[PDB]
Amino acid sequence: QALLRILKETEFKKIKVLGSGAFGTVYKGLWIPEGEKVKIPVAIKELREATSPKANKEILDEAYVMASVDNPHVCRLLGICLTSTVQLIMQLMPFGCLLDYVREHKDNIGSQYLLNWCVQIAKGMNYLEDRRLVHRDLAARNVLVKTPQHVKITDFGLAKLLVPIKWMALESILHRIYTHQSDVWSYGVTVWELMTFGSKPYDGIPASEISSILEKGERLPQPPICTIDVYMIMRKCWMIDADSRPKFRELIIEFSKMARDPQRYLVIQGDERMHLPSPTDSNFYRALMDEEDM
Amino acid sequence: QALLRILKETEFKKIKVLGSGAFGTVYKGLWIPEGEKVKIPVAIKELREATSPKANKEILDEAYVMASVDNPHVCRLLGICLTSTVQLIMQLMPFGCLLDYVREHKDNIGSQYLLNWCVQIAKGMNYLEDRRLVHRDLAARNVLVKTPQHVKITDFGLAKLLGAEEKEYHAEGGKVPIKWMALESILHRIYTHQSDVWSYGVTVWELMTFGSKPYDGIPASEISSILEKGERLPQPPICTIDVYMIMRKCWMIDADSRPKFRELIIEFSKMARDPQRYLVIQGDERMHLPSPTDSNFYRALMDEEDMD
Ligand SMILES: OCCCc1nc(-c2ccc(F)cc2)c(-c2ccnc3[nH]c(-c4ccccc4)cc23)[nH]1
Ligand SMILES: OCCCc1nc(-c2ccc(F)cc2)c(-c2ccnc3[nH]c(-c4ccccc4)cc23)[nH]1
Ligand SMILES: [Cl-]
Ligand SMILES: [Cl-]
Repeated sequence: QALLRILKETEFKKIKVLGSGAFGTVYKGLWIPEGEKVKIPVAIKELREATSPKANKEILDEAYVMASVDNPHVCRLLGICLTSTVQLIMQLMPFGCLLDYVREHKDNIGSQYLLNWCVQIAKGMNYLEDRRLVHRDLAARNVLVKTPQHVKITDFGLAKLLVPIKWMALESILHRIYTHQSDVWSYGVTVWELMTFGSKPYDGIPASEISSILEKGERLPQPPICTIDVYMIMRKCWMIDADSRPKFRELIIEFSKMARDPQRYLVIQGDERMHLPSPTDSNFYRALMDEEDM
Repeated sequence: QALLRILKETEFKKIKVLGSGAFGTVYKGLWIPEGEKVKIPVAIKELREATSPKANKEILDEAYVMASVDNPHVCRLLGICLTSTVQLIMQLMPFGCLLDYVREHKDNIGSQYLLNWCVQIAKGMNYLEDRRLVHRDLAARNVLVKTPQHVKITDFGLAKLLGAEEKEYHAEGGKVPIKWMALESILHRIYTHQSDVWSYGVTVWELMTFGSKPYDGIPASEISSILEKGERLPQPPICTIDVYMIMRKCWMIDADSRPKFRELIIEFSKMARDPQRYLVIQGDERMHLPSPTDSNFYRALMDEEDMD
């Protein structure tokens, strides 16, 4: 209601493109509150095709739901601007998306980070589940890095507004059936994405042939750094019987346990030389760019 | 201890001058975290020459205190660079200081904001008093706008850090804020919470006059004489007598009869609920506070911290 601000083209400007796709283009932007002389960095996602007035109201309705997600591991939609292209505005996450982060910091990301990112991502998903929301498009590309210690799931509602075949539960490929437990399936691909430092899933497989290899019992290979304990949890996220997959509350518990003995569950060369931020460095991050409570 | 990050010149850079005061120059800078790529905007303050140098440890000793202040209405020092100069790092506030803000928005700021800014400043000072700390240099210039709805007191502890004696107690531009100082503080270099309440008085008067220069036309060196003779800042035109009497009580010679910040909070909070009864601003009825939509937006974008 008062969670979504309707903006006007006149009061903000796009500065530089950040990322592309098809559905929308992402820009870094500047918000200029009227009557003021300050320029506030924002993230702007402008969507592909123009919409009629009645489509706009279906979008605006959904925007409100997006604007109500209040959890330190899910991005909240802050605002919206509607013309022929519609623009989504939210806080600017300067570190970008977590897929790219792990690829660029491939080998030199410690085990505490990886397992802690698994906790945060599950905590955010479990929040959506508690509110009976279903994401439909969890993947490493859809997790944003606020600070290296603080990641947020993004793009809730965008997939539900308008195909990521290699992240989808089997039931969703064959029957377009989306649930909380189908979200658990993609969560497991996402973890797999992190543990391989952003390898592409089913590399060497047509997207058209994924449902058959899944029916024949094929799953994504164990990552070299993952112990069997972690790989079994991923493998449990990909079971055919959706209801046998773990629930997010359990994944938070399980990964949290592992985050407490990180070098027992992930084997990374040089892990001992990669430590987690001190109390000092982490107060500094929070005071500067990450003041929200957790 | 861990509240104060110690930086090296390698991991941050000054990119733009934001303004110069008697204690030094503020730059917008960039922190570059180790092994990362991103550039994080920050505020950097390079301090001027400090009278009676206290090595580095005594400096760090005060920096840690400045790093300890944890309140929605006082700026915490985040880190420091000790080298050929002393460089303070804190969170960037793009709106800048409240003295510049009320001037550039003179006659377009309603009573709601003015009275709310005074509540927040007194809450800031009340916290310092509660922590047994004295600011020594409260002024409109030393209040930053985080958002128009949210102000914070800055430069805590820089007066005690740099000190600055000599003729600056007679000049009008130096480290000593004569025209904000309590008479006891001008005469005997005495600083308490109650002299802080004198500067609060003057701070509020700058707010209510939309940025006027206090005792304008009177030389700083002459201030302690006119105060001894009963002269005080005059009633701002938008102030009912209720408000002016609070200002004038802040400026009584007997520090013990001045009000205490905790009372200031309650009295300015009471006036904020009926703001047009206490400030007479023309067009006030058409100057409103922000909507919940607007504040939620500011909060989620720029201002995620606690705050009443
Ligand atoms: O990733 C999902 C689809 C792409 C995307 N869509 C969005 C999105 C934006 C506004 C909104 F209202 C809803 C969704 C983002 C995005 C969001 C916030 N901060 C951000 N920084 C960078 C960033 C920083 C540095 C280098 C490269 C990218 C992106 C982003 N990316
Ligand atoms: O008495 C002097 C008060 C000056 C001051 N000192 C500081 C200060 C900085 C670092 C530190 F460690 C301690 C104090 C600031 C300041 C702080 C944060 N953001 C800021 N933006 C602008 C700003 C923005 C736009 C246009 C003009 C000014 C200032 C500022 N201003
Ligand atoms: Cl896209
Ligand atoms: Cl200064």
